[PDB]
Amino acid sequence: GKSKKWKEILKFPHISQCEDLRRTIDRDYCSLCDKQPIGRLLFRQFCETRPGLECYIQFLDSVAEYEVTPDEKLGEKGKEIMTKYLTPKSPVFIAQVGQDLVSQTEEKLLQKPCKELFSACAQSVHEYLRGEPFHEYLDSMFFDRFLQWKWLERQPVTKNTFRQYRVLGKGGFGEVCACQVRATGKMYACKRLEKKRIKKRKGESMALNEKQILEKVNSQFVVNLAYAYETKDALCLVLTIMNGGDLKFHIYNMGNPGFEEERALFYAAEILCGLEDLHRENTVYRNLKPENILLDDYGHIRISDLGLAVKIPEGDLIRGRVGTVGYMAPEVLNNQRYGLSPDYWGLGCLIYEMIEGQSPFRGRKEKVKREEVDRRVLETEEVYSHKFSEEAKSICKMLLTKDAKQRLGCQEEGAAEVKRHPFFRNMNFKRLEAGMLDPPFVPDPRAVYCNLDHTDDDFYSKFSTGSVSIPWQNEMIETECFKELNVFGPNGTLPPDLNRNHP
Ligand SMILES: Cc1[nH]c(/C=C2\C(=O)N=C3CC=C(C(=O)N[C@H](C)c4ccc(F)cc4)C=C32)c(C)c1NC(=O)c1ccco1
Repeated sequence: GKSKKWKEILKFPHISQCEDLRRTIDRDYCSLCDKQPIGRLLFRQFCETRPGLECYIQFLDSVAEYEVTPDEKLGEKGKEIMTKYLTPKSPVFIAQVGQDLVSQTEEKLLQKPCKELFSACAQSVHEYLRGEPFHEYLDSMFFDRFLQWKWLERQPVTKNTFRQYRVLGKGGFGEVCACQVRATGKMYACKRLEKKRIKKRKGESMALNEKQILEKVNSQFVVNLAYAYETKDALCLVLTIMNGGDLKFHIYNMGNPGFEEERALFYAAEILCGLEDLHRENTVYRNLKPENILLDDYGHIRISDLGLAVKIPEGDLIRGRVGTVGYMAPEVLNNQRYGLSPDYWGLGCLIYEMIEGQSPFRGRKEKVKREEVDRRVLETEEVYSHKFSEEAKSICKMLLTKDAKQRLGCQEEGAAEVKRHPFFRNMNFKRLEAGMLDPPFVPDPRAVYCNLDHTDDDFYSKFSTGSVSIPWQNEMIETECFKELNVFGPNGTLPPDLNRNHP
């Protein structure tokens, strides 16, 4: 449901308007041709016009397909890629991989199919495209078209950019609504934070820290920030909409209470990936409880409520007795210097609670004081039942290690150590990261699973930074605004908006 004149709102500016962008955007290959979705598509499209570059894009696609193929179907897919791209007789043969590398992948196959068989090749292909082909693209009409898309991306964002609907959720500093971009029709979840409630409460550094954390991370398993704008009365955060309910509701109201181990395996895998993406920015979550794990329309989960998250300086630790009773690691309850370890304790709490249907230190039918819940977390060893496989008991016992030094995933290796745990032995993380594994529960679409100071003006400028690059470009592609607007001249000629002669 796009606006009536959405083609006028996203109307491409004349290429002459982007000269300032041309001389400020860093010409980074990985950023302009891979990370940024629209730049990626435009660079691919530029390679579509060259017969030599074409075969290199098709191969990377075929390797991406190879990485997610089942194990019993690797050798089949591997031989296909070989006899189509890496055969010197082929029509779409890759010539920029040395003859002493095509030979190696032929041996690798003879040995045994490995899911990274073409990793060496793919890297050589990128080693070639980052050179000449990339610098030719920079002087092509497709990079000028990219500058036009960046220009639109940079445009200011106000309340009139969105269409507010219904108040779906509440909390602290404000409420959570559901908004829609008028020009594209994509649904989001506004997080209206009332300004008066932030000044009176002197928590401006907490709201800015949450926005910066939300924008810096992009993950399929954490709520993403798309826009940050100020409105006269509140400071809004536009986040991923999640309409499938939260994990607490599904554990207890839809559960046994609890899930089958296999079903909990799926959610734990996605949660673990969410934590790994957060930890890549050395950011600790500290708020892992079932009601913060939300489900989307398809049944996948994202981590939500990053208001308790903080960015840990590399090589440093932090203090903070924060979180929810029952979901605080011992090092947090003791108010010690900790790192990312609280999140792996939380992950243990979640896996246990999903399988067993209750918290590892508080029975569902038990009524105990906050103090006794902490004593158990610090002294009592949790007990397991026949709902847990030996592998499930293991990973939970290791993640619930009282000593953060011996806790799983809390070594220099990080989330990788948790992904090898026998509990995930039947989990293909590559296919999960690529969205190829069907969720165990698909929500029904029609479901309802539920003052004039200047220092304030300086705090609003650092917050209301506008649209977020990657989410915005993804919004354009998903809504098919990119497909419809990204048109050129007939027979590969310059369109008017890209011709500097007549503006
Ligand atoms: C559209 C919609 N959006 C949300 C909330 C979210 C969403 O999507 N994505 C995030 C990210 C992050 C948060 C978050 O910070 N939460 C904490 C506590 C918080 C903090 C401060 C506040 F002022 C308020 C809340 C919330 C959300 C919900 C729950 C729904 N509707 C349903 O799920 C639903 C449909 C039918 C039956 O139920």
